[PDB]
Amino acid sequence: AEQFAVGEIITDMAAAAWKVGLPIGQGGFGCIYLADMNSSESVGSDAPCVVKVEPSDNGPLFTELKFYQRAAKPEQIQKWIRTRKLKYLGVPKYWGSGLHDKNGKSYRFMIMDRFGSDLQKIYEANAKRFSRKTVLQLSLRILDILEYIHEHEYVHGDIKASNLLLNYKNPDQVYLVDYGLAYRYCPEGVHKAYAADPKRCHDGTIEFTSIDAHNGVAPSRRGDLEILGYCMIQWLTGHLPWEDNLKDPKYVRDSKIRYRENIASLMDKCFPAANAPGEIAKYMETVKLLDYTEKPLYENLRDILLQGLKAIGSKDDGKLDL
Ligand SMILES: C#CCN1C(=O)[C@@H](C)N(CCC(C)C)c2nc(Nc3cc(F)c(O)c(F)c3)ncc21
Repeated sequence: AEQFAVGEIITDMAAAAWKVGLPIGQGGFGCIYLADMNSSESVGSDAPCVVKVEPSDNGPLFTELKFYQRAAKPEQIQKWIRTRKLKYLGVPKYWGSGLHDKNGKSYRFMIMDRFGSDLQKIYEANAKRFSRKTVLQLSLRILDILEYIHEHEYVHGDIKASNLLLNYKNPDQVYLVDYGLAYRYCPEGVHKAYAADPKRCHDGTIEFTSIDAHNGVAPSRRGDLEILGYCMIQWLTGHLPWEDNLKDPKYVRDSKIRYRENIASLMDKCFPAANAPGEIAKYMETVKLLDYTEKPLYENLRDILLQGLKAIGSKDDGKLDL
């Protein structure tokens, strides 16, 4: 059911005018089309925006829109980039939203930045390996993103390569996308208790998700950091220990619990020899020390990863090396 007439002009709630182009990536990512500001030109394949459109009763698009309106306004993002002295911040820019009726059904739409490739495609094209340099540079920037969203009351719960996209015009800038299943863990500064939330039915991506999520509790900050830990190992080695049993969540949980209790055994399992990168172990030990409601020391985590860069004769020069 086509939601748009190709080339139509749509007006968001702030009265800004946009033009709709063709769907992205051969329709493999659902109802997301290229978009640009209204003009006499039609929308090309190098369009700088996309429009996401879903039925108005779609829960995830509403959640995602509230995240962007609350936490990702220009002033908030630019103020943070300035005050933290960052090169950039990988939270996608939200441009506008509205309601669109068609054929007697009601839809919601959101205009966002258009990106280049996801990291999963690049990872697979590299025979499922990223270099130590790449993984550390990706993870430093993801720590910047997580600190930002955490400080604005949200956790992501689903960090992975397919949710990490490159700036269309700059392959050294990575962005974390998909807030449809994001969770507001700290509304108005009050942390959610350590329990299930009936409103939330999402457990994340089984191979990467947190022990908290496996235990049926709502995601919190430590969980996001834990997810990133599992990603780092997957990216460095091509594997995780529990990957042959992902249809059995009890098995996945059991194995994560055991490897959290004995991080040296995780390093032995995942890396050759006594050839584990020490920063990965230290990262995981530091995350292990976090209580459910505890604020992470994000700078201490970044410093741990920076020691990895010094160990390989490099520095944080922002080069992803993809
Ligand atoms: C053309 C092109 C490249 N290209 C893709 O091949 C896939 C990987 N995707 C979909 C990812 C979704 C499924 C997360 C993209 N997405 C965007 N922009 C975007 C920004 C956001 F902030 C969103 O929330 C959002 F849905 C989409 N821009 C380019 C892409």
